[PDB]
Amino acid sequence: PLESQYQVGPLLGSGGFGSVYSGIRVSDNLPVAIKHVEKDRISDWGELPNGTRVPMEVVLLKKVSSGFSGVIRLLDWFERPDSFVLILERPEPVQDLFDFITERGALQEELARSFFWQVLEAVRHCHNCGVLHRDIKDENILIDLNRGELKLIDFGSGALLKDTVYTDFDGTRVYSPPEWIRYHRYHGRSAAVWSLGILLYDMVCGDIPFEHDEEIIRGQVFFRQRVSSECQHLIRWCLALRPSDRPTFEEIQNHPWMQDVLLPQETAEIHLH
Ligand SMILES: COc1ccc2c(c1)[nH]c(=O)c1sc3ccccc3c12
Repeated sequence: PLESQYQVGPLLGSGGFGSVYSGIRVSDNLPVAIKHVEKDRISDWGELPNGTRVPMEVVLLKKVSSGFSGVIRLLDWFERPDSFVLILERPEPVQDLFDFITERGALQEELARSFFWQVLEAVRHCHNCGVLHRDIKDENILIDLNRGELKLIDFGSGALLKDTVYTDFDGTRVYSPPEWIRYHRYHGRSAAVWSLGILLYDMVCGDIPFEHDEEIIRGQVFFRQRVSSECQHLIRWCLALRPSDRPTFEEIQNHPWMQDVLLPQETAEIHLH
């Protein structure tokens, strides 16, 4: 049982998704996180390669939890009467990027360069694993503060990766690409590039670039902060209106602004310790 094996601590979070508690694995005092989700409110189910019929979040988690990555891993899970319970990695100490930016404002370019890279590597990882995240934002990124290592969370909005069009999107409005606003159609990769464009803006500007639909389809970014002529390029390109004009992950990662990335410890040394 879940109540036997894991010492429940405080509650870290609540919402549309569910409820998430800090927790300790008794069997060796390993930090964990315990996410509970009512079956009642589960929007999108799936079946795992054992047959068993679980929520989609669980399948995806299994797929990406091969080897090491910047993806919060699944360690375990339990079904109950009216809920499923998920044991995830908990790093210690840890703060999510939405809090981090809210607290500390616009990030220095060197720091944003590290974090973005890290996110790109992680998203690449997911795509190799057949998984599309679909809600890529500050709130879904945790920063292990000692290692300076970014880790990806929440696959509630996620899906299997595919090359044909997508026609639902239970992720956030402001981060929604204009092809979805206008047509209720998009493709995973290109739209992922769109949300990464919004993410990079947030990092370097302290706030997201578009508040309303009209601004999004406008497709026009005013920098409120001093940003390098090079970063502005890469942001504007990720936020190109026609998706086919947006870069690929490779093109992002060879863009001049993404040169000389600090590694995670170095990043923490300078910017977090
Ligand atoms: C305030 O909203 C939160 C806050 C936190 C989480 C969260 C949502 N969703 C998660 O899947 C996880 S996993 C994890 C692991 C360690 C620490 C936090 C989390 C969260």
